[PDB]
Amino acid sequence: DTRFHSFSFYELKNVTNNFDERPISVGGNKMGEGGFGVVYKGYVNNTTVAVKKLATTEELKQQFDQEIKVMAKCQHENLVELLGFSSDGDDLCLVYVYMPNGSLLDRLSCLDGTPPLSWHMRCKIAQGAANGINFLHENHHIHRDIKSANILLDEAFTAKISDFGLARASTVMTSRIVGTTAYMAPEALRGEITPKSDIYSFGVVLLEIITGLPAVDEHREPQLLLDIKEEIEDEEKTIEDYIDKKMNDADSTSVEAMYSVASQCLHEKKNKRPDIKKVQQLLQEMTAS
Ligand SMILES: CCOc1cc2c(OC[C@@H]3CCC(=O)N3)nccc2cc1C(N)=O
Repeated sequence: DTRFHSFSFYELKNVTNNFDERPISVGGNKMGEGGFGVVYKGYVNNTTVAVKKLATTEELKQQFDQEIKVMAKCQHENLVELLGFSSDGDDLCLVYVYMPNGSLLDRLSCLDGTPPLSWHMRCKIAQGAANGINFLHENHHIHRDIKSANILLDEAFTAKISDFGLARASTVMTSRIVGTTAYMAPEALRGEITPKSDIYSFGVVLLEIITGLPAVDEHREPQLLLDIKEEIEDEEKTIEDYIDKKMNDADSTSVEAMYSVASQCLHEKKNKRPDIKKVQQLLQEMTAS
């Protein structure tokens, strides 16, 4: 039950060059975007920070309040840290600790020319992300939007789960189905709210880590990355056919171990998926010696 810092809107406007929406690569401040806001690089009290400016108005305000509420309760090595918020001015802002290496989605795509992540780094990221989800499930929270754009990477490439605006603290049904289609479990697409859906979404993240492919590509066959599990099961392809070629240190044994965890997470029947504790254990055994 943390109490956060309150920033002035105009200070956040000032330190992000008036919310300069141009990419940082061309002299602007924009680091990224979500369906509910834009992320800007800023500089407050000599510290580099990230400012998310939120863009119905009622639903957006509830997600702003939910992010603050969930962050006040959940604090862990593998969850991004909220520093403060702003609500006095024009737009709602959320301020976080700066993640120099951006999102796992952007690092897997090598966006802006960044070097590809090694298999060694990918194993640490998968372990860290599972540890963060474990902390959330232990604290009775369902994330509801696990995806590589919501796994940030700090100065040491430590995984930091982000975006708690849709998180639910507690199988139960909702009339407002939310999440990212390409990562959603079948029961989540139907309105069910359960931590088993976070496990399924984490399985799609593990396939992105192994393959370097985005969860959805309308110009690819199959369009949805989760469909490769069936191609591999029906022996039409092997996990070796899909391994990211942008690595030089992957070994078949540990890649097959990560794939086995992903396959288990992606069981269509929610009760047949492992829980997050089992996923953590399997990912630890993957690198043990
Ligand atoms: C806003 C919390 O922190 C961040 C977000 C970032 C980002 O976000 C994409 C989507 C939308 C919002 C979300 O959580 N994921 N892409 C790239 C770099 C980011 C850096 C940071 C950072 N430096 O803290």
